[PDB]
Amino acid sequence: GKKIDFLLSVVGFAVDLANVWRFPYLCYKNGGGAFLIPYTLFLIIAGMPLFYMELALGQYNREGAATVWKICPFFKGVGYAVILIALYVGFYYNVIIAWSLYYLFSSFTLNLPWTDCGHTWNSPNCTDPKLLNKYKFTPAAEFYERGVLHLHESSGIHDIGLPQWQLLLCLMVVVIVLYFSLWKGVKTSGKVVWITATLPYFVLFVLLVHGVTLPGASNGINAYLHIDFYRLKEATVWIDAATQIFFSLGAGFGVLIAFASYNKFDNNCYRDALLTSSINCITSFVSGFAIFSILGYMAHEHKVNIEDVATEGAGLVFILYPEAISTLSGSTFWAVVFFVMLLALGLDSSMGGMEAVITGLADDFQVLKRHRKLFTFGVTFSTFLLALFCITKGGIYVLTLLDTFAAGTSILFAVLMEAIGVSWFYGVDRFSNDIQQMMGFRPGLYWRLCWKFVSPAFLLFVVVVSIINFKPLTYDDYIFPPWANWVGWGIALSSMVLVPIYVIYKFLSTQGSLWERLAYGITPENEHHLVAQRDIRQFQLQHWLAI
Ligand SMILES: NC[C@H](O)c1ccc(O)c(O)c1
Ligand SMILES: NC[C@H](O)c1ccc(O)c(O)c1
Repeated sequence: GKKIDFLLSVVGFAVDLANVWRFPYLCYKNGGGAFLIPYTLFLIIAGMPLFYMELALGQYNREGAATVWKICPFFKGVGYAVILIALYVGFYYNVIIAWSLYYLFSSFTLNLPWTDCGHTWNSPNCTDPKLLNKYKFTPAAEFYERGVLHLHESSGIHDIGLPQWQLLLCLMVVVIVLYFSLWKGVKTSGKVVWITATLPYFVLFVLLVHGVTLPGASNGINAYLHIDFYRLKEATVWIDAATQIFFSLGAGFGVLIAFASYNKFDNNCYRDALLTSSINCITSFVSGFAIFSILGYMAHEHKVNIEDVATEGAGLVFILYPEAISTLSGSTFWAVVFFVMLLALGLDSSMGGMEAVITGLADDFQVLKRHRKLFTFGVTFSTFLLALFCITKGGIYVLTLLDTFAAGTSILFAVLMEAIGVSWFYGVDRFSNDIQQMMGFRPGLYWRLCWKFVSPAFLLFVVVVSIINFKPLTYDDYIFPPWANWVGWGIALSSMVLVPIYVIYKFLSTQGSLWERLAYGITPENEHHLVAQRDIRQFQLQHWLAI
């Protein structure tokens, strides 16, 4: 039992709503293995060292996302940026959980609505492969687009309309559950691991097995394992892989630091990082395999090429998995089980992110920490309002805008600044010394290189590419107006610009000379007395030339 609980916790650390929802459609969008290659490369190189470093920071410093930067005061802005990114991701994750809850509620029937046309939400163009000899006219696609989102009542992001009442109710229920599971403390979140630890793996395994034995799975798998290098030479796949890695691992949102703040001082962070990375890789590959097999079956069914079977945007899982479920025996049971699993994963992810935000904003201000209930209610209410903003008829457009812009370049810049700060300024040698004090062994040379040189360089390259090589936002066959792209870049800057603003604020807040001000702002807050002694490591070339 003791071993089982430990393994379950370790695996649950890894599996997320991202790995189940976001990875499928991202892998579909960039072809397939052309995405896995850069996905695994970035996973190792950036994700593993960064995951380990965030865990180590959170475990050693015993502070939230924002306050942990007492080691280097200037990067409290980076802390606030990651908090804001967590806020936005919370908005649209809650919206997606509302989708899943509605879909589960609708799944409680003997005749699943995603089996054939002929319902009140069915357009005259609906085509049923069974009732008769594009992708917007398939049964499940029609249901998802019309009977849930009601997208047929919006012309674009400029005519979003008014909130859908069913999704509004479901989002309200999800938000209420979140608040009631977050209003007491971190303890109540530790008893939900079991449901999210076994159901996702069982569902992935059963879906893999069933999909492999499908009429059209062979072509899907062949396309999945076929790699296009001309796509690898475009940097869009690289951008997507990097953002997906930092979304699936949880790094860069302040979740890891906030979680590790409550971990024991003798926990083994390196082992956790290794196991989580391996599990993430295996689960992502299995999800890609199953998804491509299922959509190859769909292509063989609808008589369309694999390149246009389903939408490339958010909701590919909600359009695809029901199709596979309809082919199973006793499809109602599998549908309810799978959507319960999705609900559990989404609730766990939202709980983690909201707890990260709450801890980060509470460790900074003691008065907020003394009123956790009211603070949780306020944050949850703001999240509910801004998610309601995304429940409108054309809510998919706002959701896509947020998904593309809240994360991505913003998270890449935040993680790059975290790495540069920690390693270069705080001393990689000092960080390894803290690791040794905590766990009992200094990290290997590979970890030190990854933290100091390899990861910051790759992240800088990705950020520069993302800024220069940027394409206008689109959703399938709809092209967003330019002002939508302007608003997206404004959202990205709203969290990317918190670093220089805080840097200058701290510079103009402290008193003293220019050199004294820089020393005061670089030195850890608990070693400020050394500033008057003119003994600063950062002003000696040896500190910079330490590997
Ligand atoms: N945008 C890529 C497109 O959806 C696609 C998916 C899978 C493929 O095998 C392919 O050739 C193209
Ligand atoms: N992978 C999801 C990530 O852990 C996350 C960050 C911020 C959030 O508000 C959230 O719901 C999830």
